[PDB]
Amino acid sequence: HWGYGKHNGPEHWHKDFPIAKGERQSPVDIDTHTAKYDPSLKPLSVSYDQATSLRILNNGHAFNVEFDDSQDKAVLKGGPLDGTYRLIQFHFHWGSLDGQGSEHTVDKKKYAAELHLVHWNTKYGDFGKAVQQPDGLAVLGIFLKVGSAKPGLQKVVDVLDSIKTKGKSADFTNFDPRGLLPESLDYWTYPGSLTTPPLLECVTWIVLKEPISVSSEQVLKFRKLNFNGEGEPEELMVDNWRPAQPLKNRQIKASFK
Ligand SMILES: Oc1cccc(O)c1
Ligand SMILES: Oc1cccc(O)c1
Ligand SMILES: Oc1cccc(O)c1
Ligand SMILES: Oc1cccc(O)c1
Ligand SMILES: [Zn+2]
Repeated sequence: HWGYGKHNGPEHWHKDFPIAKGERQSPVDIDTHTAKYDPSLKPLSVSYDQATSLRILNNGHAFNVEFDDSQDKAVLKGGPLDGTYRLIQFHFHWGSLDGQGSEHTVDKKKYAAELHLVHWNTKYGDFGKAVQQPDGLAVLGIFLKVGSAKPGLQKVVDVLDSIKTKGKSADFTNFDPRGLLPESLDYWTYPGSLTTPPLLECVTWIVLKEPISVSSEQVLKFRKLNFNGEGEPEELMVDNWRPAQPLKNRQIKASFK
């Protein structure tokens, strides 16, 4: 099935998912000099105080921390968004090496990893109806660089050895995603897509300018996970990032002067 290898990676996905070559695919390179400040952007609001995490899952292409989204609890609003978007899961993409791993790039610079906090537009009732809409989803993307440890990531790192292989899950209650944010909420935003199959064009992307720092040791624990299931040949879960796609007829907007 699809993956990140030579034989089933990003350059192959268009054969099962023709929208891979569509008009608003993600990720993209963010050219910081051509992005334009947009005074029409409203203040961004990340409201994660009542977030209810449930579980952490290795799905064979990343690990997802999943949330109870059956009520307004952890939401994103403001900035480019109309209405309220509810947090359902987050996950990361990372490299085999510190020099690559992110999906978005900034003036062609690749970060060591990228966090995606996925939210759906509550006008559409649930996530599955939201992914049928061009404004169904909003993803907060956050770059990771290797330097000082991020304390609010350590509870994630310490449970990874319990979900080493595809299809494994563990309880992951009482996790506070506010510990994964940087200080500043300055961001770039543009319309795009899922970066994994089915690559649907539903997404308002909001990519924070300030990266978080994680330690070498934290990111090395991500690279011990496996793409395969238990009892199949071991393939390390590394380089699970899609490269930058053509910008096409889009402009990237900046929240900051
Ligand atoms: O916006 C630009 C224009 C020319 C070279 C480049 O790296 C970026
Ligand atoms: O693990 C999950 C839970 C919810 C939505 C999704 O895309 C993945
Ligand atoms: O965390 C989740 C995962 C799947 C569906 C859902 O509504 C929430
Ligand atoms: O599950 C998702 C949802 C939206 C964008 C993305 O890259 C992944
Ligand atoms: Zn992602």
